[PDB]
Amino acid sequence: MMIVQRVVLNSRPGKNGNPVAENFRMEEVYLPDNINEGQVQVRTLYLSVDPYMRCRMNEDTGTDYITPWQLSQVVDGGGIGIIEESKHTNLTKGDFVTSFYWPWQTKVILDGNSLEKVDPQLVDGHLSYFLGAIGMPGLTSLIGIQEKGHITSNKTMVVSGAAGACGSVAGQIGHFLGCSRVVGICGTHEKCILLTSELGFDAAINYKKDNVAEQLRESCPAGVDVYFDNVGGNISDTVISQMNENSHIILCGQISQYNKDVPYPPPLSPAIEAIQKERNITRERFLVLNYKDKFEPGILQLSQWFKEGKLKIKETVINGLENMGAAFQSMMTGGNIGKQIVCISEEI
Ligand SMILES: NC(=O)c1ccc[n+]([C@@H]2O[C@H](COP(=O)([O-])OP(=O)(O)OC[C@H]3O[C@@H](n4cnc5c(N)ncnc54)[C@H](OP(=O)(O)O)[C@@H]3O)[C@@H](O)[C@H]2O)c1
Ligand SMILES: CCCCC1C(=O)N(c2ccccc2)N(c2ccccc2)C1=O
Ligand SMILES: CCCCC1C(=O)N(c2ccccc2)N(c2ccccc2)C1=O
Ligand SMILES: CCCCC1C(=O)N(c2ccccc2)N(c2ccccc2)C1=O
Repeated sequence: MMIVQRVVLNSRPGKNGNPVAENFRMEEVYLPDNINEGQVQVRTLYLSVDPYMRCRMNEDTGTDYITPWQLSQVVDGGGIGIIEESKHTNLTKGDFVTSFYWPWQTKVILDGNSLEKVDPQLVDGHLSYFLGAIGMPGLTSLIGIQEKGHITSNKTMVVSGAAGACGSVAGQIGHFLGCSRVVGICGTHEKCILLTSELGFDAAINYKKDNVAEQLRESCPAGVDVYFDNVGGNISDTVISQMNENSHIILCGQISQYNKDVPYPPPLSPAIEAIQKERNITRERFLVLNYKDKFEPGILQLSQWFKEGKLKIKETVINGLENMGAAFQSMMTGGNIGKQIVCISEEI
Protein backbone atom coordinates (compact mmCIF):
# COMPACT_ATOMS: atom_id res chain seq x y z
CA MET A 1 0.00 0.00 0.00
CA MET A 2 1.18 3.51 -0.70
CA ILE A 3 1.33 6.23 1.98
CA VAL A 4 -0.71 9.42 1.55
CA GLN A 5 -1.29 12.54 3.61
CA ARG A 6 -4.57 13.59 5.23
CA VAL A 7 -5.85 16.36 7.46
CA VAL A 8 -7.87 15.65 10.60
CA LEU A 9 -9.56 17.96 13.10
CA ASN A 10 -7.03 18.47 15.90
CA SER A 11 -8.99 20.71 18.28
CA ARG A 12 -12.03 22.98 18.43
CA PRO A 13 -11.71 26.76 18.73
CA GLY A 14 -14.80 27.12 20.98
CA LYS A 15 -18.14 28.61 19.89
CA ASN A 16 -16.78 32.14 20.51
CA GLY A 17 -13.22 31.39 19.32
CA ASN A 18 -11.09 32.26 16.31
CA PRO A 19 -10.11 29.36 14.10
CA VAL A 20 -6.37 28.75 13.74
CA ALA A 21 -4.09 26.50 11.67
CA GLU A 22 -3.41 24.43 14.80
CA ASN A 23 -7.08 23.32 14.92
CA PHE A 24 -6.06 20.97 12.09
CA ARG A 25 -3.37 18.30 12.04
CA MET A 26 -1.65 16.51 9.19
CA GLU A 27 -1.21 12.70 9.33
CA GLU A 28 0.01 10.00 7.02
CA VAL A 29 -2.18 6.99 6.27
CA TYR A 30 -2.02 3.92 4.05
CA LEU A 31 -4.14 3.90 0.90
CA PRO A 32 -5.62 0.44 0.22
CA ASP A 33 -4.33 -1.35 -2.89
CA ASN A 34 -7.74 -2.45 -4.17
CA ILE A 35 -11.11 -0.81 -4.68
CA ASN A 36 -14.54 -2.48 -4.72
CA GLU A 37 -17.35 -2.43 -7.31
CA GLY A 38 -18.87 1.06 -7.61
CA GLN A 39 -15.76 2.77 -6.18
CA VAL A 40 -13.06 4.88 -7.78
CA GLN A 41 -9.59 5.85 -6.66
CA VAL A 42 -9.02 9.56 -7.22
CA ARG A 43 -6.00 11.87 -7.06
CA THR A 44 -6.95 15.14 -5.32
CA LEU A 45 -5.97 18.21 -7.38
CA TYR A 46 -7.54 21.17 -5.56
CA LEU A 47 -9.49 21.69 -2.37
CA SER A 48 -11.73 24.54 -1.26
CA VAL A 49 -11.88 26.39 2.03
CA ASP A 50 -15.18 28.07 2.79
CA PRO A 51 -16.69 30.19 5.59
CA TYR A 52 -19.46 27.57 6.37
CA MET A 53 -16.65 25.33 7.56
CA ARG A 54 -16.32 27.44 10.65
CA CYS A 55 -19.53 25.99 12.13
CA ARG A 56 -18.29 22.45 11.28
CA MET A 57 -15.50 23.05 13.84
CA ASN A 58 -18.06 23.39 16.69
CA GLU A 59 -19.55 20.37 18.48
CA ASP A 60 -22.99 21.50 17.30
CA THR A 61 -23.15 23.30 13.97
CA GLY A 62 -26.50 24.94 14.86
CA THR A 63 -27.89 24.07 11.41
CA ASP A 64 -29.80 20.90 10.48
CA TYR A 65 -28.05 20.41 7.10
CA ILE A 66 -24.39 20.73 8.20
CA THR A 67 -22.73 17.89 10.27
CA PRO A 68 -19.88 18.70 12.67
CA TRP A 69 -16.38 17.55 11.97
CA GLN A 70 -15.21 14.98 14.50
CA LEU A 71 -11.94 15.16 16.42
CA SER A 72 -9.11 13.06 14.92
CA GLN A 73 -11.22 12.15 11.87
CA VAL A 74 -10.51 13.27 8.28
CA VAL A 75 -11.98 16.69 7.32
CA ASP A 76 -13.92 17.23 4.07
CA GLY A 77 -15.18 19.90 1.70
CA GLY A 78 -15.39 20.95 -1.91
CA GLY A 79 -12.80 19.29 -4.11
CA ILE A 80 -11.73 18.41 -7.62
CA GLY A 81 -9.56 15.54 -8.72
CA ILE A 82 -8.68 13.06 -11.43
CA ILE A 83 -9.77 9.40 -11.51
CA GLU A 84 -6.78 7.00 -11.34
CA GLU A 85 -8.80 3.78 -11.29
CA SER A 86 -12.47 3.00 -11.69
CA LYS A 87 -14.82 0.14 -11.03
CA HIS A 88 -17.81 2.43 -11.62
CA THR A 89 -19.56 2.11 -15.00
CA ASN A 90 -19.91 5.88 -15.59
CA LEU A 91 -16.37 6.90 -14.61
CA THR A 92 -13.02 6.01 -16.14
CA LYS A 93 -9.35 6.74 -15.60
CA GLY A 94 -8.52 10.33 -16.55
CA ASP A 95 -11.97 11.81 -15.89
CA PHE A 96 -12.06 14.94 -13.79
CA VAL A 97 -14.60 14.83 -10.98
CA THR A 98 -15.90 17.00 -8.15
CA SER A 99 -17.57 16.43 -4.77
CA PHE A 100 -18.89 18.74 -2.01
CA TYR A 101 -17.64 16.19 0.54
CA TRP A 102 -14.11 15.51 -0.70
CA PRO A 103 -11.85 14.15 2.09
CA TRP A 104 -8.81 16.33 2.83
CA GLN A 105 -6.39 13.64 1.67
CA THR A 106 -4.00 13.47 -1.33
CA LYS A 107 -5.45 10.28 -2.81
CA VAL A 108 -8.84 8.89 -1.90
CA ILE A 109 -11.17 5.95 -2.50
CA LEU A 110 -14.73 7.17 -3.04
CA ASP A 111 -18.12 5.87 -4.12
CA GLY A 112 -18.43 6.81 -7.82
CA ASN A 113 -22.12 7.57 -7.32
CA SER A 114 -21.09 10.51 -5.09
CA LEU A 115 -19.01 12.30 -7.79
CA GLU A 116 -19.85 14.59 -10.69
CA LYS A 117 -17.79 14.37 -13.86
CA VAL A 118 -16.75 17.85 -15.10
CA ASP A 119 -15.68 19.17 -18.53
CA PRO A 120 -12.34 21.02 -18.33
CA GLN A 121 -13.20 22.90 -21.57
CA LEU A 122 -15.70 24.95 -19.52
CA VAL A 123 -12.80 26.44 -17.49
CA ASP A 124 -10.21 26.44 -20.27
CA GLY A 125 -8.38 23.73 -18.31
CA HIS A 126 -8.09 25.93 -15.22
CA LEU A 127 -9.65 23.29 -12.89
CA SER A 128 -9.57 25.37 -9.71
CA TYR A 129 -12.25 27.59 -11.23
CA PHE A 130 -14.68 24.72 -10.65
CA LEU A 131 -14.34 25.56 -6.91
CA GLY A 132 -14.97 29.28 -7.35
CA ALA A 133 -16.39 31.47 -10.08
CA ILE A 134 -17.39 28.47 -12.25
CA GLY A 135 -18.29 26.54 -9.08
CA MET A 136 -20.42 26.90 -5.94
CA PRO A 137 -19.57 30.51 -5.14
CA GLY A 138 -20.28 31.59 -8.72
CA LEU A 139 -23.54 29.69 -8.69
CA THR A 140 -24.46 31.20 -5.35
CA SER A 141 -23.96 34.68 -6.77
CA LEU A 142 -25.76 34.09 -10.07
CA ILE A 143 -28.68 32.13 -8.65
CA GLY A 144 -28.90 34.47 -5.63
CA ILE A 145 -29.18 37.50 -7.89
CA GLN A 146 -31.68 35.76 -10.21
CA GLU A 147 -33.86 34.42 -7.44
CA LYS A 148 -33.64 37.13 -4.78
CA GLY A 149 -32.30 40.33 -6.44
CA HIS A 150 -35.26 41.44 -8.55
CA ILE A 151 -32.99 43.04 -11.09
CA THR A 152 -34.62 43.79 -14.47
CA SER A 153 -34.43 49.12 -13.77
CA ASN A 154 -31.43 51.39 -13.20
CA LYS A 155 -30.81 49.85 -9.81
CA THR A 156 -27.99 50.26 -7.33
CA MET A 157 -26.37 47.14 -5.86
CA VAL A 158 -24.15 47.02 -2.77
CA VAL A 159 -22.03 43.91 -2.21
CA SER A 160 -20.42 43.10 1.14
CA GLY A 161 -17.49 40.66 1.22
CA ALA A 162 -16.94 42.22 -2.19
CA ALA A 163 -13.44 40.94 -2.93
CA GLY A 164 -14.18 37.36 -1.90
CA ALA A 165 -15.29 34.38 -3.98
CA CYS A 166 -19.04 35.10 -3.98
CA GLY A 167 -18.76 38.86 -3.77
CA SER A 168 -16.29 39.40 -6.59
CA VAL A 169 -18.64 37.49 -8.91
CA ALA A 170 -21.88 38.99 -7.53
CA GLY A 171 -20.81 42.57 -8.30
CA GLN A 172 -19.93 41.72 -11.87
CA ILE A 173 -23.20 39.82 -12.42
CA GLY A 174 -25.10 42.81 -11.00
CA HIS A 175 -23.70 44.85 -13.87
CA PHE A 176 -24.32 42.07 -16.42
CA LEU A 177 -27.96 41.78 -15.40
CA GLY A 178 -28.90 45.48 -15.43
CA CYS A 179 -27.72 47.35 -12.32
CA SER A 180 -26.47 50.80 -13.26
CA ARG A 181 -24.38 51.08 -10.10
CA VAL A 182 -22.42 48.45 -8.14
CA VAL A 183 -20.61 49.41 -4.95
CA GLY A 184 -18.43 47.05 -2.96
CA ILE A 185 -17.55 46.91 0.72
CA CYS A 186 -14.35 45.07 1.64
CA GLY A 187 -11.57 44.92 4.21
CA THR A 188 -8.46 46.37 2.47
CA HIS A 189 -7.56 49.24 0.12
CA GLU A 190 -5.80 46.65 -2.10
CA LYS A 191 -9.16 44.92 -2.48
CA CYS A 192 -10.90 48.25 -3.20
CA ILE A 193 -8.53 48.90 -6.10
CA LEU A 194 -9.13 45.43 -7.49
CA LEU A 195 -12.87 45.98 -7.44
CA THR A 196 -12.85 49.30 -9.28
CA SER A 197 -9.80 48.84 -11.54
CA GLU A 198 -10.31 45.20 -12.64
CA LEU A 199 -13.87 44.04 -11.79
CA GLY A 200 -15.86 47.05 -12.98
CA PHE A 201 -17.33 48.08 -9.63
CA ASP A 202 -18.32 51.75 -9.65
CA ALA A 203 -17.04 52.31 -6.11
CA ALA A 204 -15.36 50.43 -3.29
CA ILE A 205 -15.38 51.08 0.47
CA ASN A 206 -12.87 49.80 3.05
CA TYR A 207 -14.96 49.02 6.14
CA LYS A 208 -11.89 48.99 8.45
CA LYS A 209 -10.59 52.44 7.50
CA ASP A 210 -13.38 54.36 5.75
CA ASN A 211 -16.56 55.93 7.15
CA VAL A 212 -18.94 53.40 5.61
CA ALA A 213 -22.17 55.41 6.08
CA GLU A 214 -20.84 58.56 4.43
CA GLN A 215 -19.06 56.72 1.61
CA LEU A 216 -22.34 54.93 0.81
CA ARG A 217 -24.14 58.26 0.75
CA GLU A 218 -21.58 59.56 -1.80
CA SER A 219 -21.34 56.42 -3.92
CA CYS A 220 -25.04 55.43 -3.75
CA PRO A 221 -26.71 58.83 -4.17
CA ALA A 222 -30.03 57.19 -5.22
CA GLY A 223 -30.09 54.74 -2.27
CA VAL A 224 -29.57 50.96 -2.38
CA ASP A 225 -31.98 48.66 -4.27
CA VAL A 226 -30.18 45.33 -3.89
CA TYR A 227 -27.81 44.26 -1.12
CA PHE A 228 -25.75 41.12 -1.73
CA ASP A 229 -24.92 40.37 1.89
CA ASN A 230 -21.97 38.05 2.69
CA VAL A 231 -21.07 39.56 6.08
CA GLY A 232 -23.91 40.69 8.31
CA GLY A 233 -23.27 42.58 11.55
CA ASN A 234 -22.64 46.32 11.71
CA ILE A 235 -21.77 46.58 8.03
CA SER A 236 -25.21 45.25 7.04
CA ASP A 237 -26.91 47.55 9.55
CA THR A 238 -25.23 50.49 7.82
CA VAL A 239 -26.22 49.32 4.30
CA ILE A 240 -29.80 48.48 5.29
CA SER A 241 -30.23 52.01 6.69
CA GLN A 242 -29.65 53.37 3.17
CA MET A 243 -31.87 50.88 1.34
CA ASN A 244 -34.84 51.96 -0.77
CA GLU A 245 -38.53 51.15 -0.49
CA ASN A 246 -39.26 47.63 -1.79
CA SER A 247 -35.55 46.76 -1.98
CA HIS A 248 -34.07 43.27 -1.54
CA ILE A 249 -31.36 41.79 0.68
CA ILE A 250 -29.77 38.70 -0.86
CA LEU A 251 -29.00 36.94 2.41
CA CYS A 252 -26.04 34.91 1.24
CA GLY A 253 -24.02 34.73 4.46
CA GLN A 254 -23.15 36.51 7.72
CA ILE A 255 -19.43 35.82 8.17
CA SER A 256 -18.97 38.59 10.81
CA GLN A 257 -20.99 36.34 13.14
CA TYR A 258 -19.40 32.92 12.49
CA ASN A 259 -16.90 33.10 15.39
CA LYS A 260 -19.70 33.92 17.84
CA ASP A 261 -22.12 31.66 19.68
CA VAL A 262 -25.21 32.98 17.89
CA PRO A 263 -27.76 31.11 15.73
CA TYR A 264 -27.91 31.32 11.95
CA PRO A 265 -29.51 33.28 10.45
CA PRO A 266 -28.97 36.06 12.98
CA PRO A 267 -31.84 38.50 13.49
CA LEU A 268 -31.53 42.18 12.71
CA SER A 269 -31.44 44.52 15.76
CA PRO A 270 -34.79 46.08 16.73
CA ALA A 271 -33.91 49.45 15.07
CA ILE A 272 -32.71 47.87 11.84
CA GLU A 273 -35.59 45.39 11.66
CA ALA A 274 -37.90 48.40 12.09
CA ILE A 275 -36.34 50.02 9.01
CA GLN A 276 -36.63 46.72 7.12
CA LYS A 277 -40.35 46.43 7.88
CA GLU A 278 -41.19 50.14 7.28
CA ARG A 279 -39.43 50.15 3.88
CA ASN A 280 -40.83 46.73 2.84
CA ILE A 281 -37.34 45.31 2.40
CA THR A 282 -37.25 41.59 1.71
CA ARG A 283 -34.70 39.42 3.56
CA GLU A 284 -35.31 35.72 2.91
CA ARG A 285 -32.92 32.92 3.74
CA PHE A 286 -31.05 31.83 0.62
CA LEU A 287 -29.55 28.35 0.27
CA VAL A 288 -27.90 27.68 -3.11
CA LEU A 289 -28.45 23.94 -2.68
CA ASN A 290 -32.24 24.59 -2.90
CA TYR A 291 -31.64 25.27 -6.64
CA LYS A 292 -29.61 22.25 -7.73
CA ASP A 293 -31.80 22.01 -10.86
CA LYS A 294 -30.30 25.37 -11.95
CA PHE A 295 -26.66 24.35 -11.57
CA GLU A 296 -26.35 23.24 -15.18
CA PRO A 297 -27.59 26.48 -16.72
CA GLY A 298 -25.67 28.39 -14.01
CA ILE A 299 -22.35 26.75 -14.81
CA LEU A 300 -22.87 27.05 -18.55
CA GLN A 301 -23.62 30.81 -18.16
CA LEU A 302 -20.66 31.45 -15.80
CA SER A 303 -18.42 29.61 -18.24
CA GLN A 304 -19.79 31.54 -21.23
CA TRP A 305 -19.22 34.90 -19.49
CA PHE A 306 -15.71 33.81 -18.57
CA LYS A 307 -14.91 32.67 -22.12
CA GLU A 308 -16.37 35.90 -23.56
CA GLY A 309 -13.93 37.89 -21.38
CA LYS A 310 -16.75 39.50 -19.37
CA LEU A 311 -16.43 37.62 -16.09
CA LYS A 312 -13.11 38.27 -14.39
CA ILE A 313 -12.03 35.40 -12.14
CA LYS A 314 -9.76 36.09 -9.17
CA GLU A 315 -8.23 33.46 -6.89
CA THR A 316 -5.59 33.06 -4.23
CA VAL A 317 -3.76 29.74 -4.36
CA ILE A 318 -1.70 28.20 -1.52
CA ASN A 319 0.30 25.02 -2.28
CA GLY A 320 0.27 21.79 -0.29
CA LEU A 321 -2.18 19.80 1.85
CA GLU A 322 -0.09 20.74 4.90
CA ASN A 323 -1.40 24.31 4.39
CA MET A 324 -5.17 23.55 4.56
CA GLY A 325 -5.36 24.86 8.13
CA ALA A 326 -3.37 27.99 7.28
CA ALA A 327 -5.48 28.58 4.16
CA PHE A 328 -8.69 28.38 6.18
CA GLN A 329 -7.34 30.75 8.86
CA SER A 330 -6.13 33.14 6.16
CA MET A 331 -9.45 33.15 4.32
CA MET A 332 -11.41 33.72 7.53
CA THR A 333 -9.27 36.82 8.27
CA GLY A 334 -9.26 38.29 4.75
CA GLY A 335 -5.96 37.01 3.39
CA ASN A 336 -7.68 35.90 0.17
CA ILE A 337 -8.42 37.95 -2.90
CA GLY A 338 -11.16 36.12 -4.74
CA LYS A 339 -11.46 32.40 -4.15
CA GLN A 340 -9.15 30.74 -1.63
CA ILE A 341 -7.77 27.53 -3.19
CA VAL A 342 -5.31 24.93 -1.99
CA CYS A 343 -3.34 23.12 -4.71
CA ILE A 344 -2.79 19.55 -3.58
CA SER A 345 -0.79 18.08 -6.54
CA GLU A 346 1.35 19.20 -9.54
CA GLU A 347 -0.57 21.05 -12.28
CA ILE A 348 -0.32 18.74 -15.35
N1 LIG B 1 -26.19 30.85 1.04
C1 LIG B 1 -25.38 29.99 0.40
O1 LIG B 1 -25.87 28.97 -0.30
C2 LIG B 1 -23.93 30.30 0.37
C3 LIG B 1 -23.06 29.68 -0.53
C4 LIG B 1 -21.75 30.08 -0.50
C5 LIG B 1 -21.22 31.04 0.35
N2 LIG B 1 -22.12 31.65 1.26
C6 LIG B 1 -21.67 32.69 2.19
O2 LIG B 1 -21.01 33.62 1.39
C7 LIG B 1 -20.08 34.34 2.16
C8 LIG B 1 -18.81 34.40 1.32
O3 LIG B 1 -18.23 33.07 1.18
P1 LIG B 1 -16.92 32.98 0.22
O4 LIG B 1 -16.75 31.53 0.00
O5 LIG B 1 -17.15 33.87 -0.92
O6 LIG B 1 -15.74 33.57 1.13
P2 LIG B 1 -14.81 34.79 0.84
O7 LIG B 1 -15.62 36.05 0.74
O8 LIG B 1 -13.90 34.52 -0.35
O9 LIG B 1 -13.89 34.81 2.05
C9 LIG B 1 -14.37 35.41 3.25
C10 LIG B 1 -14.04 36.90 3.29
O10 LIG B 1 -14.89 37.38 4.42
C11 LIG B 1 -14.32 38.63 4.79
N3 LIG B 1 -14.47 38.70 6.29
C12 LIG B 1 -13.97 37.87 7.23
N4 LIG B 1 -14.36 38.30 8.45
C13 LIG B 1 -15.07 39.42 8.29
C14 LIG B 1 -15.71 40.30 9.18
N5 LIG B 1 -15.66 40.08 10.49
N6 LIG B 1 -16.37 41.34 8.68
C15 LIG B 1 -16.42 41.57 7.36
N7 LIG B 1 -15.82 40.76 6.48
C16 LIG B 1 -15.16 39.67 6.92
C17 LIG B 1 -12.83 38.62 4.41
O11 LIG B 1 -12.56 39.67 3.48
P3 LIG B 1 -12.32 41.26 4.01
O12 LIG B 1 -10.85 41.59 3.73
O13 LIG B 1 -13.17 42.06 2.97
O14 LIG B 1 -12.78 41.27 5.41
C18 LIG B 1 -12.64 37.23 3.75
O15 LIG B 1 -11.69 37.35 2.64
C19 LIG B 1 -19.98 33.61 3.51
O16 LIG B 1 -20.83 34.28 4.49
C20 LIG B 1 -20.58 32.28 3.20
O17 LIG B 1 -21.17 31.63 4.33
C21 LIG B 1 -23.43 31.25 1.22
C1 LIG C 1 -24.35 28.44 7.87
C2 LIG C 1 -23.57 29.04 6.71
C3 LIG C 1 -24.38 30.16 6.10
C4 LIG C 1 -24.36 30.28 4.60
C5 LIG C 1 -24.05 28.88 4.13
C6 LIG C 1 -25.08 27.98 3.62
O1 LIG C 1 -26.18 27.76 4.15
N1 LIG C 1 -24.39 27.15 2.75
C7 LIG C 1 -24.84 25.92 2.55
C8 LIG C 1 -26.00 25.47 1.92
C9 LIG C 1 -26.26 24.09 1.90
C10 LIG C 1 -25.39 23.16 2.50
C11 LIG C 1 -24.24 23.59 3.15
C12 LIG C 1 -23.99 24.97 3.17
N2 LIG C 1 -23.17 27.45 2.61
C13 LIG C 1 -22.44 26.98 1.55
C14 LIG C 1 -21.06 27.01 1.46
C15 LIG C 1 -20.37 26.60 0.31
C16 LIG C 1 -21.09 26.17 -0.79
C17 LIG C 1 -22.48 26.15 -0.76
C18 LIG C 1 -23.15 26.59 0.41
C19 LIG C 1 -22.90 28.66 3.18
O2 LIG C 1 -21.84 29.29 3.27
C1 LIG D 1 -24.96 19.66 -3.26
C2 LIG D 1 -24.18 18.38 -2.97
C3 LIG D 1 -25.03 17.43 -2.18
C4 LIG D 1 -25.51 18.21 -0.99
C5 LIG D 1 -26.83 17.65 -0.55
C6 LIG D 1 -26.82 17.61 0.92
O1 LIG D 1 -25.98 16.94 1.54
N1 LIG D 1 -27.71 18.51 1.42
C7 LIG D 1 -28.11 18.21 2.64
C8 LIG D 1 -27.39 18.14 3.83
C9 LIG D 1 -28.02 17.65 4.97
C10 LIG D 1 -29.33 17.18 4.98
C11 LIG D 1 -30.05 17.18 3.80
C12 LIG D 1 -29.41 17.66 2.65
N2 LIG D 1 -28.46 18.94 0.49
C13 LIG D 1 -29.28 20.01 0.61
C14 LIG D 1 -30.24 20.40 -0.32
C15 LIG D 1 -30.97 21.58 -0.10
C16 LIG D 1 -30.71 22.40 0.99
C17 LIG D 1 -29.71 22.07 1.90
C18 LIG D 1 -29.00 20.88 1.68
C19 LIG D 1 -27.90 18.67 -0.71
O2 LIG D 1 -28.31 19.00 -1.82
C1 LIG E 1 -22.90 20.58 -4.54
C2 LIG E 1 -22.39 19.55 -5.56
C3 LIG E 1 -23.35 18.36 -5.83
C4 LIG E 1 -23.18 17.84 -7.26
C5 LIG E 1 -23.01 19.13 -8.06
C6 LIG E 1 -21.64 19.44 -8.53
O1 LIG E 1 -20.63 19.50 -7.83
N1 LIG E 1 -21.74 19.95 -9.76
C7 LIG E 1 -20.75 20.76 -10.10
C8 LIG E 1 -19.58 20.55 -10.81
C9 LIG E 1 -18.69 21.62 -10.98
C10 LIG E 1 -18.94 22.90 -10.44
C11 LIG E 1 -20.10 23.11 -9.70
C12 LIG E 1 -20.97 22.04 -9.54
N2 LIG E 1 -22.94 19.97 -10.16
C13 LIG E 1 -23.33 20.25 -11.43
C14 LIG E 1 -23.02 21.41 -12.13
C15 LIG E 1 -23.44 21.58 -13.46
C16 LIG E 1 -24.17 20.59 -14.11
C17 LIG E 1 -24.48 19.41 -13.43
C18 LIG E 1 -24.05 19.26 -12.10
C19 LIG E 1 -23.73 19.27 -9.32
O2 LIG E 1 -24.94 19.10 -9.41
